[PDB]
Amino acid sequence: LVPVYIYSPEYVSMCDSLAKIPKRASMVHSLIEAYALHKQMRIVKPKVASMEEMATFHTDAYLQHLQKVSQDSIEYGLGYECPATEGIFDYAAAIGGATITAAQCLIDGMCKVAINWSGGWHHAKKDEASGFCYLNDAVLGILRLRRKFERILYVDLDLHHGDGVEDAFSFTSKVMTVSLHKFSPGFFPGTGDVSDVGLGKGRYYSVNVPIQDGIQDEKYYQICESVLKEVYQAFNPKAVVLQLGADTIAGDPMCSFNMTPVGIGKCLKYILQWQLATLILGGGGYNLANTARCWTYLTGVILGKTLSSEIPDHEFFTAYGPDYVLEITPSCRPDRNEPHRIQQILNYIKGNLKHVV
Ligand SMILES: CN(C)c1ccc(C(=O)NCCCCCCC(=O)NO)cc1
Ligand SMILES: [K+]
Ligand SMILES: [K+]
Ligand SMILES: [Zn+2]
Repeated sequence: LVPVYIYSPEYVSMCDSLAKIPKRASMVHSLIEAYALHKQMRIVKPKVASMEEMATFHTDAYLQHLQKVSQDSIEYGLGYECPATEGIFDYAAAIGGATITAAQCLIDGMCKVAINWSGGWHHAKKDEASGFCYLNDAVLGILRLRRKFERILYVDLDLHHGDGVEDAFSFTSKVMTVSLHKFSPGFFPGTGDVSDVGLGKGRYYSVNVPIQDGIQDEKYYQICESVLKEVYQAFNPKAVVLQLGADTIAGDPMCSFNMTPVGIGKCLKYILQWQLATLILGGGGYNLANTARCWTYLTGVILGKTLSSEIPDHEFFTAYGPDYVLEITPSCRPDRNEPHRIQQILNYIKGNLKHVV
């Protein structure tokens, strides 16, 4: 009946090790700990993933080359946006096992919600790293939930299209991917238009909501609550894996959307009401303080509590300047979403789910 918090000091430093987001894991955890929220959660320790577990999705050829480089790289998407340097394999197996360990607790009824903020490594392909993703925990997690639940619902709210996890299941009707991501020519990963719905018997079991810059809480929530509505009808999920990349929150260097944790929180709330087993994953998020703010606040809405507007003193208190509060203010800039286009989409989707048996 109580939330599982996947954590272990050995795991958090493992994470901070990634150059792309140094010390983010600590800041996130630390801030949550400073809010004394880990005292209201079953702190479960993460279990590293075994080769036969990472193999349930990633090809052995990839997992080998990944194991070696960690020991021609361009072969498996390794190089620039995927630093083929130190021992990443370990790092990857840790996060993977973290999400699988989370998935497990969900089946063993050990909880109703399992959290692993260091996860949501959604761009990864079966045999190719991508967008700084070397392993796909989200997928490895859904595949594990498949042991019980016959129907999983994946909701990616990261700023980018969860292309990786969608391709993985783009052919089955057993799993449904729903991604709300900024979509525009020349913005990673490029895919994810609304016309994108899947292939074969997976046709219509993949949802994509292309959005534009400047979108803000109310507008965003109404689009999400809406889509999730039709989706909860048509698909009727058994479990839910939710990606919450905070690189949509005002102030992200990404500077695209204009959300604040509250807006995301309402979406989160709506989903937590279906009272289904839910696996919580993080994602993007490159304004460390803001991300920690977002996810701590979100851990709060998961625990039903309302957090103190003031930022408790902890190891990273200094990074919350200049105001030192938990609230994030939207930016004074245009919301380039035309209300008519949002509808053409909501429709196209509203009418595409129509086909779900
Ligand atoms: C030094 N600097 C400011 C940058 C260097 C590289 C990129 C990039 O590769 N961008 C394309 C891939 C972005 C992947 C983001 C991962 C994510 O949040 N996925 O959801 C961008 C900025
Ligand atoms: K699918
Ligand atoms: K998304
Ligand atoms: Zn992202």
